[PDB]
Amino acid sequence: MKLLSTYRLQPMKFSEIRNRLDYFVELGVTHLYLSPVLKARPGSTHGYDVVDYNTINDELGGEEEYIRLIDEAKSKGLGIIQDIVPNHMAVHHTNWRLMDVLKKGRHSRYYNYFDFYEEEEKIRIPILGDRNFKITYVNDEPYLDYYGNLFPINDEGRNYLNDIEKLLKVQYYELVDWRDYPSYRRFFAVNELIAVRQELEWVFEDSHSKILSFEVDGYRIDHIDGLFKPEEYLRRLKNKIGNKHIFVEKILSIGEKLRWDFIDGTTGYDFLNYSNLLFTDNEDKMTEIYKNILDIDLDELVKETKKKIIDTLFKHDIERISMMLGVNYEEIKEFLSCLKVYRTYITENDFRDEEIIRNCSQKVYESMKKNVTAFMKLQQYMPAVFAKAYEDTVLFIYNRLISLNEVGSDLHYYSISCDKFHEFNLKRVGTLSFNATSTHDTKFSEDVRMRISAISEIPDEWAKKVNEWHNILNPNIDKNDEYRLYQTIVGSFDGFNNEYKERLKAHMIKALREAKVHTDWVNVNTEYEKKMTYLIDKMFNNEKFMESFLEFESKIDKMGKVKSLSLVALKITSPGVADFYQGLENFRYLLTDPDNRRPVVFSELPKRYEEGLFNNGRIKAYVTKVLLNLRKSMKDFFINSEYKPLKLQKGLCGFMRGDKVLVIVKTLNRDYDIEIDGEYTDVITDETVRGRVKVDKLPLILVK
Repeated sequence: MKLLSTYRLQPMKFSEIRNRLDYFVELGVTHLYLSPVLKARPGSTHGYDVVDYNTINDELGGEEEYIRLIDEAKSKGLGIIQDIVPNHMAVHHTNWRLMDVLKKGRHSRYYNYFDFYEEEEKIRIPILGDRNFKITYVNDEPYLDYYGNLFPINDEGRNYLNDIEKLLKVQYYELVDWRDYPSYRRFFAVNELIAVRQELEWVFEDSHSKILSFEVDGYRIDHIDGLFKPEEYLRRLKNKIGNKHIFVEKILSIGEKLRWDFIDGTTGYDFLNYSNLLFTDNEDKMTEIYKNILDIDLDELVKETKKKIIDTLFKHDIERISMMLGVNYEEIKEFLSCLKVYRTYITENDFRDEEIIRNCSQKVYESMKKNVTAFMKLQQYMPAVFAKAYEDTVLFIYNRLISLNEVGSDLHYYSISCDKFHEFNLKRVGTLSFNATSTHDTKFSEDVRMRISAISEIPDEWAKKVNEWHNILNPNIDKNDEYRLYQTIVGSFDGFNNEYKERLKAHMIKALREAKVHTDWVNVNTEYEKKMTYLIDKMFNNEKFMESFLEFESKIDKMGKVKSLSLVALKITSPGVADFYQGLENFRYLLTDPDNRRPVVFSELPKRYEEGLFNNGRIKAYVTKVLLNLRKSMKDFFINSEYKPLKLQKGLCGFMRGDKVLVIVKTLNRDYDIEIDGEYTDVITDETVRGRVKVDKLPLILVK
């Protein structure tokens, strides 16, 4: 099927997806973007923790149900884009490849399959809080059982089942303190995920045999940046799959181009952030307000956070490579904190990135030329530094306007002009790269971000409400966390009820622990966390605050809905492939994983335009449906047609696609009238329009 739009599903039984196919057809999507489908750890909710590359997940219905879904989708005119996970597997006893290594050590065929630290005599596995061991059997074979975590026993160890300490001494692995370093490359700092050596061709072949055997339309590659040689992997993949699509999950910096021109693109955090930057207002006022809550230098914060992340999460991993490079740990740590991209892509015959490296350190550049392989190892940790320090710490501290605090965001950027957005789109004509606005990993859903950005349109009223609320509630949390909380409730508000109350508490504690200012995941400050949760309880029972909030929130909700509809219009009518996170056909207000993992629910889609659609909230589904179906009916027009910017006043953004489609959207909640040449049909309202057209609550998608 020809690719125009994707609908991302979190894990769902294949039979349940199959029975919803008519819905997806009606909505107008061309492709289902499925979560990983290979056998994972028991009851995995996400599928990123693979235990066997050879088997389709039985919990989801298994291989025959998968094939059935693929075939019935095809017959209904829908294709499949399949998420795959090459970088790592799960450390679990159902991972038979890994168990083979733990049982046989270096003599296992699979020792090279995983990225073990070869200088280590034994494979160190950080897990112990005590020495309380037992023996538990799996299919008649004895396992070392540490609180249900099972490890195999070699032939020598099996003579010592009644003497566990002696059994452990002769093992090829060593169980160590849970705070210690593992002797393998992980996914980021996740001890339970061990990295796979995709650079070895037999490992590529072995891990891709099953998943590539099915009649899907394309693939989405989890964490491409973890790979030793990502380009080579992508070339190997392209060679095996024929003409099927390849998309990568990869975070680009502003002005950074995807390194690999021979794949289809990324999952679209570039579009997410460029479009996000169109909806903010009043930088000066919002900056001034925040100066009085917390005045800090962003660059200093980022640099220091990166150094801290390296010391606390990756010290052994980086020390090892520093030793290989002949550069001291403190200098490599400093170099890593200097990088302004997720990673570089040096290979043994590609040194394009050497000036990026040199710019940060002359000595590091010199060490790279002398030890290319060692530096290529360093590259695999570069994204972990960036993600853990920036996405998972900095984004929870710098609270000027948290709609900007998103995966793929550079906090130096507060806004961009409509013209800068056009420059981005102009270069994208013909691309199949995704236009994303919400994902399973975004800090917020699109509709939350649109609400929070709407705050910046009325900053005087906002400042007034913030002060008023402070005086009503008398919070004993610090000013930055208070400002974070106010923005979060405004963005994510779903009624003063218990369900939402507990979601908000859960999220705020996560936000506090990520920021690591007053509390963290290792050492929980239960007292300070109680202050935050007590404040939220107080908010949901204090009558004055709720009345004040609901008056402000009624405004923000309306403003957010207008901005959201504009964003949807931009996503569908721009070059690129329109991506939808499950449920975002409707206004859906999601916070950070796990909040954004709540089950999708399906409703009947609206059948025609009615003025009441905006107020009852069904407008988003209608707009999504009509525009996706327009995209679909025009074949490849939205992919390949000319992109022609319009010159419009501030707060409006517009363009033509070819000579057929005129698009004008409001990024700000203000009154606008536009003059149009000749007659057009408004595809949302189904009205024939001419002359002066009002831009009210809806985007204008006008067809000639």
